[PDB]
Amino acid sequence: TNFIRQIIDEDLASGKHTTVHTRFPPEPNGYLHIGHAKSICLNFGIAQDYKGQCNLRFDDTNPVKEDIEYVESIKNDVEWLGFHWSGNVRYSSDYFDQLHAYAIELINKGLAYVDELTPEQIREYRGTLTQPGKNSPYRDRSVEENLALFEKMRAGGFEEGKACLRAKIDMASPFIVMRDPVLYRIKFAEHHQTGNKWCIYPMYDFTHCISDALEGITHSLCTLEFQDNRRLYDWVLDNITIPVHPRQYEFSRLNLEYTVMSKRKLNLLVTDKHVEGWDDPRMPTISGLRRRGYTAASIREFCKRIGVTKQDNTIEMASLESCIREDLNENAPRAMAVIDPVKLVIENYQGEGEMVTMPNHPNKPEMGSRQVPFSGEIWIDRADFREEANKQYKRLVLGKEVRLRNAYVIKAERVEKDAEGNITTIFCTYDADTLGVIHWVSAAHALPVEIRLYDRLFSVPNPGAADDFLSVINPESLVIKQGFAEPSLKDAVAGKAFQFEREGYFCLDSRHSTAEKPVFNRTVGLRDT
RNA sequence: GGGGUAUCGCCAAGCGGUAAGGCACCGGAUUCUGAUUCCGGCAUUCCGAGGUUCGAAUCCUCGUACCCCAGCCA
Ligand SMILES: NC(=O)CC[C@H](N)C(=O)NS(=O)(=O)OC[C@H]1O[C@@H](n2cnc3c(N)ncnc32)[C@H](O)[C@@H]1O
Repeated sequence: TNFIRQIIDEDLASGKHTTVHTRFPPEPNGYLHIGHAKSICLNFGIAQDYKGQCNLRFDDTNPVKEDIEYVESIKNDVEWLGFHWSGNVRYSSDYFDQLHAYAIELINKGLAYVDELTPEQIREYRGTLTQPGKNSPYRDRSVEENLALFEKMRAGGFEEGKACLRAKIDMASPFIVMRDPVLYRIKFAEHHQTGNKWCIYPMYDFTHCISDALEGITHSLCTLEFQDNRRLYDWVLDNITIPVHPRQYEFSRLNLEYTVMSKRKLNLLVTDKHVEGWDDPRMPTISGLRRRGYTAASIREFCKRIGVTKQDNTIEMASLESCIREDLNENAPRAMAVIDPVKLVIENYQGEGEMVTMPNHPNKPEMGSRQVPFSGEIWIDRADFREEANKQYKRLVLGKEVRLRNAYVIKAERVEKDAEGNITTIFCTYDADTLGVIHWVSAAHALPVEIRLYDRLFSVPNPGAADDFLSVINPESLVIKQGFAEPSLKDAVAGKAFQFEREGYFCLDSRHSTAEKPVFNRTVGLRDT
């Protein structure tokens, strides 16, 4: 339960409503991010819990900013998250003829007029945060004049910016939004839904409330920056002949540490090619998190955990990581893979190889076991072997022995370095029957795997606050390593995450993994202290 | 100027009856993943200062910090 649900409950109780109807109204001007998922879980989540409906409306009132590629990705992400919308996908465009008629009503009611104030002039007349604005010299045109002018506008008789339809409210209002807000503006641009049928388009504030009313929304849930806007929202509905009046409620938006959360900034990363694309695994986008290896479930849990309030907030990366770790820890089958390989040949080994038993999950034997090949020539992580120090160091020491995961106990006795001093191979000896722990991969039965290690996209906790957020990008956000994995991963498919032993959770796809060279994204490493 | 928010490192319950929970952090027990699990600990005070009441994070007063609004964007 949260404050929004309490209002809903109170309404149901008081009999103000008998059903709940919400909506998720994104603008198709970019892809969705973890922030939009908060909105998605709030709106769709509420609807299904109260046995109600929730629409997926595309607020497409600004053609020049929107694109068809975006509507498709938004639809994909919502479905991927596991939510279904009521009826067909709605579009603000669907109400264009309707909005137009309503504007005409306002005009006949003397509550809207066509303004000739240039785009610069309108601001000059608008006033400031401390000084009231002033009435336009065109504000008193007759109803007939405005009617003609609006049609002139619609008919495309005016050039872009040469005129606009504004609401006649109060230029001396403390709410800057109520100072004769523009209802319509001229844009001779093709619309992705209505083609070139329109040259004038409705503004967000005029559109949004009427869209909600027509769809019969009971609770329009948006973020805090629209609190001022509610005044206009209510003004519009209170001044037109519309049978319902949905109520707007605002909750604080999500902010994630080390990443930016605005389509504007995210779009810049894509446009400047600083990331592969919107779906890049470093991106805080849904598709990006998806390609990164995050489960829709883990994301819904995150939204559940972060809550819904009116307090500004910035969630730490550790919270999101905990969610995906919880899920994957419980479901992802374990395996063997080496990021920094160094050959470790057991000189004590006779033959070509054998096959050992390994649980698909150590704490869950019901998940089964597999048969992984063992040999005299294996691969191990360079971070596992050390000729020196600390009693705490549980891994392979130059004078000690270490248990190989689900296998025998080796014991390094001789190492082989090179000209720069780098070790090429570690000669060891295995115990006949012995079945610190370390993972490994048989050199003979080894699958050439490309491993991509991701990290925080930005060097600072609040990159959005940087003067040039781009200059603070982490150069090590992506570190492509080449390693070896057990032959099992040969049959690994994109979509499933395997937990590489002692390294983290990984998954195929990467948008690069082929048949010869499989690419694996590190969804997230394991907890290490 | 108007609109909002102040509770642990980060989130968040709380709605006159005596500070939940999560993430995180500090200990101890297990583990063939330094993982998992696992028991034990972690705000005598809620932005500050007065006031009210038997009792206040909750009510009252004055202050303070931060966030949003001057697109023909959403
Ligand atoms: N009344 C409204 O919600 C405005 C609708 C507008 N088309 C709009 O905001 N479009 S949008 O594409 O920008 O986003 C759609 C929804 O997502 C919410 N949102 C956007 N960023 C968010 C964030 N960081 N955290 C939480 N919610 C966030 C918007 O409020 C909107 O409901």
